[PDB]
Amino acid sequence: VNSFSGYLKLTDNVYIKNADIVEEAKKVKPTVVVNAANVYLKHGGGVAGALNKATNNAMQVESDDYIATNGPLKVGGSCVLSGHNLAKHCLHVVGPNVNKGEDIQLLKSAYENFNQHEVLLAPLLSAGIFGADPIHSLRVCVDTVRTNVYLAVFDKNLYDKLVSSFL
Ligand SMILES: O=C(O)Cc1noc2ccccc12
Repeated sequence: VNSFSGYLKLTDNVYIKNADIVEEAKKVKPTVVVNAANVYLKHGGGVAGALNKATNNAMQVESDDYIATNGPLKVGGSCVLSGHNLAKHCLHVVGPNVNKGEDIQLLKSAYENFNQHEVLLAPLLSAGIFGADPIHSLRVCVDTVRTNVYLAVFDKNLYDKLVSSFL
């Protein structure tokens, strides 16, 4: 038994809810929140801009130190940093950005990072401002992630569409 409430169960391990991921993290304080990061950890908008704003820019300060030491992530890769006031940890995961012409096949690699964590609160990777088809992102999530994932869909009509079209 964990602290997540109100989710629709899609599979043995994947759950979904229409939610603002910033408000859900603040309420639950999960072990792991996933950020929809870019390779530079520049948290300007979408999930990253919203998560970073909720940390009063502390996420960006920590991220800039990480990049100054390590250089950029890979598309499909991740790093674990502080969750600040939102979570114990933040798993910054880079899905491909369709708008940058990045290979959609890297979405599966991105979701494989979730398997290193028993339970996660997450967005649909490459959805929203990343430009991928969110229905595809949910299919890759279900077919890739084996650990327990609680998905936060920001858009209502998208949430209702994801549910109603789920195989
Ligand atoms: O609903 C999401 O979580 C991201 C998203 N994916 O696609 C959308 C379209 C409009 C607004 C938001 C979105």
